Amino acid sequence: VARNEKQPFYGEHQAGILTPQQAAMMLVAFDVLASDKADLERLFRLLTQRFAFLTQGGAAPETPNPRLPPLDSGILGGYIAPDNLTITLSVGHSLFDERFGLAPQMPKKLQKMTRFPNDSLDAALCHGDVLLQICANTQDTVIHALRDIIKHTPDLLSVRWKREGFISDHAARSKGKETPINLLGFKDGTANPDSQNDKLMQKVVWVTADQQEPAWTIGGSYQAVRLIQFRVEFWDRTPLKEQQTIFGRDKQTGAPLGMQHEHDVPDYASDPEGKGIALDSHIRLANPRTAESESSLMLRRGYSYSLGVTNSGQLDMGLLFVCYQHDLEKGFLTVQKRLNGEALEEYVKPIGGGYFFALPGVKDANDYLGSALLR
Amino acid sequence: VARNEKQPFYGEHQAGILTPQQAAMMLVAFDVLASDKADLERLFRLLTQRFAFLTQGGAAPETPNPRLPPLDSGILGGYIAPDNLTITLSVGHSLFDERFGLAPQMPKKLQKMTRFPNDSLDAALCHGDVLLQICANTQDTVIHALRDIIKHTPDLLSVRWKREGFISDHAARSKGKETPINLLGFKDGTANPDSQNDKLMQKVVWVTADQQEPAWTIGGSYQAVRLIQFRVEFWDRTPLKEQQTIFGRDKQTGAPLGMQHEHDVPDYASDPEGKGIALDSHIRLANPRTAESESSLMLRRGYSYSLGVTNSGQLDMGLLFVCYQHDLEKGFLTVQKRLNGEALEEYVKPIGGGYFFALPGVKDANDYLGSALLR
Ligand code: HEM
Ligand code: HEM
Repeated sequence: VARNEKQPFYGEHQAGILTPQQAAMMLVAFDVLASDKADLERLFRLLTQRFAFLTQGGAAPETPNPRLPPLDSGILGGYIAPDNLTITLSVGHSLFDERFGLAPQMPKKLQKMTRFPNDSLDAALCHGDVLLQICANTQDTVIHALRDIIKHTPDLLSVRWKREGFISDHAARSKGKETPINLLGFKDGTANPDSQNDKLMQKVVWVTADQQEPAWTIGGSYQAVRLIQFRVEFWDRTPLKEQQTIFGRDKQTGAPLGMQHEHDVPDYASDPEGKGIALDSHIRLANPRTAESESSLMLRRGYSYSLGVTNSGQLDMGLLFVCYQHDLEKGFLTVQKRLNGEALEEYVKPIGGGYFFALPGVKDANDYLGSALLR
Repeated sequence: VARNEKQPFYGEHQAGILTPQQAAMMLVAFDVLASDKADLERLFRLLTQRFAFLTQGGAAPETPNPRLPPLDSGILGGYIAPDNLTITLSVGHSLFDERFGLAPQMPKKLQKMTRFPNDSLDAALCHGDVLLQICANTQDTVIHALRDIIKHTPDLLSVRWKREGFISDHAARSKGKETPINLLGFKDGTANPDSQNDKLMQKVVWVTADQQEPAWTIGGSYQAVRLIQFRVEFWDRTPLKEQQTIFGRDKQTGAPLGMQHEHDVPDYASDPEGKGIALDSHIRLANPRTAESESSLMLRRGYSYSLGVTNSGQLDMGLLFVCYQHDLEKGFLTVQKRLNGEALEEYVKPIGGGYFFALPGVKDANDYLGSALLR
């Protein structure tokens, strides 16, 4: 039964990273209003409490005294089903400024996101002290979580930016067995590293003790977020041949061009002029598939978005790109540097997002998010 | 299983009016680019063809030569499942201007929406020559339909404004049996007239021969749409007693204040002074429940929406209000007139929408949307 699905909240790592993608999600960044490290700890403790309750489900908080605001928004009714909810907390570069004495604690590669050559960043949609990635089976559960978090933090958190996204229900319900199709009509996720292989994930996604990082970071992950708008109508009137040449993949099957099966692996060595798969194609640049490029593997966990219209009255739709990696410089920064100038660029418009560090897991009810960071 | 569900497209009435609410929907208004009535008829025939196909589902059309833009967006894959899709077409006041010589044919009560006292109308989110209400089990189906429609009308339609909405998955699944909860946390739909009652619908919703209307409108219905933004955070810190006094209903049970069941009928006659349910409460203003006021009954079919963050840092969430009635003046205009200045206004803010006339049904494949209107 879908509404009763739960992902464990406690663990060595946060959920929402390796977790198979649920159908609905939200990215919401906040300014932190805490004035002391003390206030910050109270906030982190409070958040852990709210996330623990929401993700595992229970009866909605009641309001015995009606002269008070309702203790729950009510939008789910009387029972708060877990509905496969995960909440992942990450912290931005700006949390490590003067306010809370955490500067010495900053992850070695964490930085403020700065624009790439194809960027049109909107200042209202960038950065933040903290980001929550909130995913569940249904949008109702995600919004209810947000409203709960907000009601509990008037003194501590102020919403900075928010965007909601989705993947198809049936792809979500296959728990990774079927690749989601993005709003350009291409399968998106095919070449992701196996999130179930724990040794691969220890190398690819998680910060490990062997890295040159502050101790508290161990078991967390660097997180790059990009809000990317599509030129939908322009894309839809583009020849199929060109769409495929831009990506490097067959639209229908998802296979690398020239091959038969979605998950087949291209051989770039036997195609040095890119007659088969173009040298400026998205996948060839994202992953050159050389011995040296293997250090730039990442776990992508992106969602589609659809809003209203743009300022030109064209459809506002795109990608909430999210990726996790053991090292921000070796992962996202390296890959995007390779992607600069790719054929796709004229079709997409990065307008927002930022870089964050996803905290390590919370061990149990006596622990709280950020405990190692704050001590 | 849900993907395979179909709603009939052909009928005396259009689907999507009496149809039980699906989980996902979109309102999309267009400017019509047709220059002639001849072009107008070409568009209407074209739309009928796209709607007939999309609602019943089938193989996605293939692209015979990759030099051609894809014949389908591909966002659903190789098969276009019906997924309970309905598409309802309505025409705005502006369609009856000098372009197509339809002035003599205009429904007596059709008019350009003008602001009510509490409105902050955004010009870009108002009016339109035509409006499509596109509803389905899932958002992917709805977006796919839109892209298909757009693909086939480059010379004929321009998107004017668009908003997508939802009701909860489970309320949606009970197919009308359980009332959707809106984003203020109140059950929303309780007092709707019974859409399965044919004689009642003929009275309340459908235009009938007796009305002083052009013959073509028979079997159509006046449609009022309001895009309404909620001050969600402010609402959430408002005492529950106050939330309830504003509506006239118990938030938890949805019953009229002082009664037991959600669907109990208030006895206003026994409370002439409004000590139980306030005289200026939402429901009592909306429906005085006198035999006289029955001319103002309507069928509401509204959806929640959730977008981003306003420039003042508040969540942009609210209601896509849609209602159907035999007479726009007797229904919505009369009801909103009673509502003007209600206490709810301090929590809500109309910003867009419009008045339209939903056309009569299409009889079979030999008929087309708006055939009576265009003859
Ligand atoms: C701009 C909008 C984007 C779209 C529409 C898009 C779509 C796709 C598609 C269709 C694929 C092929 C299927 C797959 O292997 O998942 C792909 C692969 C990939 N993408 Fe993107 N992507 C976008 C942005 C990005 C960004 C910003 C990055 C990293 C900075 C990125 C990194 C990757 C990587 C590493 C692969 C796997 C390539 C391989 O190993 O063969 N993508 N993307
Ligand atoms: C502005 C945001 C609005 C919200 C949050 C809202 C919500 C509600 C709620 C919770 C109810 C009680 C349950 C029910 O019977 O459905 C209700 C009833 C009703 N509403 Fe509203 N509504 C809004 C706007 C409107 C507008 C603009 C109209 C028409 C102009 C309208 C017309 C009605 C009617 C006719 C009823 C049934 C009352 C009865 O028969 O007892 N509502 N609404």
